[PDB]
Amino acid sequence: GLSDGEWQLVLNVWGKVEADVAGHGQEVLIRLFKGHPETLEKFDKFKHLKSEDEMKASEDLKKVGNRVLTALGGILKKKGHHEAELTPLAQSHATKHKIPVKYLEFISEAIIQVLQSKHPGDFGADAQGAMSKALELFRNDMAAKYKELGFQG
Ligand code: HEM
Repeated sequence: GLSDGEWQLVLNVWGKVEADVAGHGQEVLIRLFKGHPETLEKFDKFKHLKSEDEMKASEDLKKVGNRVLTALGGILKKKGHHEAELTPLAQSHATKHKIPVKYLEFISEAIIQVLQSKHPGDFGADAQGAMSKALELFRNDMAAKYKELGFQG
């Protein structure tokens, strides 16, 4: 759905994230929890945290942040051929976590906001476009495996 040029702009900015996956991960989560507080409710381990300072101090949030961006970089580096990587993820998010597709949308946004903020020189207009389409592709594939797992997304 993305051209090669677009994969290139995606892998270029991912190279900046690769240096600090956990600190990036922790920042995406705080942005999501602040923007859409309803999403904090899905994480048992730290749904009690009320503020940013508490959030920044949680070792658990960081670790989870880490897991989440690690898995995502892995998908992105496949350039669209990520069936094997997405299967396990659709399976736990549709059964265990029960993450609605609107929630994958909010985190997408959150992702784009952090990149914009940290790496504007590696995230111009075209890159922003490419990243949005790559995340859309990911949500569309997630949604297709959720249907099959009988999870109304
Ligand atoms: C970019 C999209 C996401 C990716 C790539 C991702 C990836 C992961 C991975 C790899 C794990 C660990 C193993 C597993 O449980 O599958 C995980 C855990 C989890 N994810 Fe997702 N995730 C994403 C989005 C979300 C969103 C938006 C939510 C809720 C709003 C969510 C809720 C959870 C929860 C509740 C867990 C269990 C965490 C715990 O151990 O306490 N995820 N995620």
